[PDB]
Amino acid sequence: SMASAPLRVYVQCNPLLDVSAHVSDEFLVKYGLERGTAILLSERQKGIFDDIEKMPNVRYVPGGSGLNVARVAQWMQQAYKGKFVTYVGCIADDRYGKVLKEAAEHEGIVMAVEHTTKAGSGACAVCITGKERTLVADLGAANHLSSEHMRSPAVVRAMDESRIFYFSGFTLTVDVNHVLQACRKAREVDGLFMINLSAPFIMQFFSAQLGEVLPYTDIIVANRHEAKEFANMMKWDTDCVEEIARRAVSEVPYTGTKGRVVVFTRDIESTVLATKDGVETVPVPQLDQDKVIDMNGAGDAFMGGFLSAYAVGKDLRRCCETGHYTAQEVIQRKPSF
Ligand SMILES: c1ccc(Oc2ccc(-c3cc(N4CCOCC4)n[nH]3)cc2)cc1
Repeated sequence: SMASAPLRVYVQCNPLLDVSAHVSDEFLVKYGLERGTAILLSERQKGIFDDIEKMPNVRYVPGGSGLNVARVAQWMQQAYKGKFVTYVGCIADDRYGKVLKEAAEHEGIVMAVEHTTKAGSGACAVCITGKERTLVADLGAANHLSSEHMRSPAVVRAMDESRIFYFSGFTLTVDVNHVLQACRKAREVDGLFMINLSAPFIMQFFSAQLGEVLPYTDIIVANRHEAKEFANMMKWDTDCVEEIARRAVSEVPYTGTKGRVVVFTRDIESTVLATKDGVETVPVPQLDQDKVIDMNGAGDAFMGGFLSAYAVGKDLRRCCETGHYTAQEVIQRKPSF
């Protein structure tokens, strides 16, 4: 058998509360919103959060890339609630923060989150029109994650008791030293350090921060577009994703001991999986596009499923398939895999 409890997972990211509601076309027009696009909240969207809560159907689900990864991972290991994922981030002790913390803990995540007063809790207006979602994100409190919180006994212990470390690329936009504290911690606990490249702009605008974390990164996870901009960052003039993966194994600095893994998802095409033993492609199940609700956090759901599989000690291929299952399940919205 396996008879295995999952490894304690540490997740750090920018926590946002999805303020989610079906809205009229008039609502999008009112707020200058182009349908199906994700943008950061500007002066043009002033009042949207107060206005989306007028909708009788409005829902509040805890969100943000890394927090959704943590939620999906916990949703797979439901027998281990409070005993599996710890999430670190920065909220505010406002009403958006309470719902976020309280709805994430209830699902089984230990929320070792900071409470700042310098900004309100991070939130995302999820504007639904049929099966189309228009996103308006306000980073807020999430960006104010402090060295003080990372020193705090709660986070240090959370890290000390963890064996798997997942960081979204967005953590590098805040403060690299927070990430580098966990990088050192993964060395100490002999744990495993995983990044998600999260977005192309990370490799373009925050390349210095990424480069300081790469030697410590055991598993690099990205999609085709994130993978390609990585090659652009590295000066690898190629659009062959598998080639990029193999060079990310041996041509990107790695001082770790567990071994460098590179996972590149390719939406409709097979997931590239690379190690020091060569490149391998894991085909993604064929899907009907008239059954896709939205590709929102499909990469987050892949990463959530991939984690829960690694935490129970499944092999790398098995983890990619567990990622596929969860990704496509969340695409079409207890486990059955
Ligand atoms: C163009 C304009 C601004 C820019 O800076 C950014 C810097 C950071 C972010 C960002 C987004 C983000 N999240 C948090 C997790 O959910 C997904 C979105 N965390 N950090 C977004 C934009 C990059 C490119």
